[PDB]
Amino acid sequence: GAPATVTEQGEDITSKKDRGVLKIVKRVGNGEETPMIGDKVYVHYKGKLSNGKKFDSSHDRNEPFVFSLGKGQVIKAWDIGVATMKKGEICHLLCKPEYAYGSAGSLPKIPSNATLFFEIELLDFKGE
Repeated sequence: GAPATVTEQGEDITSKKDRGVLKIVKRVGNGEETPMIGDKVYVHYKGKLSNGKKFDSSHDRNEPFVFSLGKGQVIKAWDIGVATMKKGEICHLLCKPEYAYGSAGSLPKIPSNATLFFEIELLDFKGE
């Protein structure tokens, strides 16, 4: 399935090149510009655990997730991954725990030491 495919066929987008965040571009977005640090970014997403459970989805909530890029308001994999996206892009990210919730996990949804899969669509980005 898609998690296996990005595990086996994804590109390492980390600065350390430690394969902690792998990416596949599923739909090419618009132009060449990616957001900048501090931009308000709007995304749709779904997240799955490595046991197949869907732990989160903005689509199911009927509202996007909104955060300021590069500020640690989301897991490290999202700060790094969304920073690579163009407006309108859809990507898959495969995130080792060191770029996600680590040994702590995040109750009730996410166990300790969890590798996570996301599908993310960058809807918009704007400076404030």
